[PDB]
Amino acid sequence: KRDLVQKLKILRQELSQQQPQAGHCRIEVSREEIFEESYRQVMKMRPKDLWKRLMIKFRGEEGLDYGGVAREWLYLLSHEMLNPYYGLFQYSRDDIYTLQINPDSAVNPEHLSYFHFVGRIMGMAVFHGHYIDGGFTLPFYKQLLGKSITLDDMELVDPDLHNSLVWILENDITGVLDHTFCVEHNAYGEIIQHELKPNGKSIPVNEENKKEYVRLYVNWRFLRGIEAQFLALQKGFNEVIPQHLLKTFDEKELELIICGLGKIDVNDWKVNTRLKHCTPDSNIVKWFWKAVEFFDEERRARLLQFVTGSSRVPLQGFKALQGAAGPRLFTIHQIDACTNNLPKAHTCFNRIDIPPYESYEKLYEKLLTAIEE
Ligand SMILES: CCOC(=O)c1c(C)[nH]c(C(=O)N(CC)Cc2ccc3c(c2)OCO3)c1C
Repeated sequence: KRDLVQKLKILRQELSQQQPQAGHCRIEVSREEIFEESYRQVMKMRPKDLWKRLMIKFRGEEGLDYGGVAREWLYLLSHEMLNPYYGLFQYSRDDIYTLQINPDSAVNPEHLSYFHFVGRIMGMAVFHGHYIDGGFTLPFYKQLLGKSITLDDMELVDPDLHNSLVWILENDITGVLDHTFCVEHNAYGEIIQHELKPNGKSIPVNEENKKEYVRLYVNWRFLRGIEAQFLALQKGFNEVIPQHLLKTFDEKELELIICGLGKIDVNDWKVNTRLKHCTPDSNIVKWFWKAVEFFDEERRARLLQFVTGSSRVPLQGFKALQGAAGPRLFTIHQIDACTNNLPKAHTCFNRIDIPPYESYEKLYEKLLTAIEE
């Protein structure tokens, strides 16, 4: 933990130097067209403009203070640009929670400029210390942060290919594997023969060159069909965050930064929760924590996402939980409502509204029904 905290202090220090002393990054956009209007304004700016202090205004709105409006625009846009509606990203069919690049994004001919823009925004979130659980896989984040893709990463991407490549590396393939440095794949009904390296079609894979074959294969498979999109996103990102500044961080550290604590702890959660219209020793609070304690990691993540908008636990735990404006502890609010209603969430204030359920079993079932699907 200490090593990571120190690297993050060094990173923040180096990034503050990149920020010009004078000038501002001025953005004026409507909330209703946040994506498109931010796209137009950010893409007219040079990379050096993106490092300047943010001066943001929402169209037709006065705003309380610039710092707060900048925090709100960056949070809202970073989440909005991930919406499948804009044609850049989509949820995996196999893994319903995983966000990935849409391989058919080219239906919008300007798609590359849009991915460049998203990269700039992800860079700007890093620059202003925002930790966003976008939903991408860890190897997606590692590629963006300049880390090499490993054969280990292929396990979940393509399990059969992973076993085959591990087999190539670990065993003598001579006279069993009959392959060359050319891979074939079916893209949109046509078989593409792709050479991993020059003259690939005429180079057989053998004991001497199999390590290079597996490395090139892993790189190609990982970005297959999304090469241009990923390159535009990386280019936008590297215009805000220099690659050299991240070389110090290892894979494990990157995982903790983007996804937060590896487990949702019910003890840390309950001692950092605010109570409204219920007391510490009440039945409703006792039954709520008894349900959360029974909940497994999956159910606790569903509960945290339901109440806060994210299943990411900050590295400092629940005492560091944040809402819309800034710091907002998780809140249990006992409401005066019909006990057949499900619990209601207000993700802005990390708050859950609970009717006065008559028994633990009733609270348990209603909470489970509310966090389903
Ligand atoms: C190595 C040190 O890393 C950092 O300092 C650091 C900070 C401050 N934030 C981030 C981070 O959260 N992401 C990385 C791009 C994820 C992310 C951001 C914006 C997004 C998004 C996902 O989905 C859409 O908008 C990192 C890694």
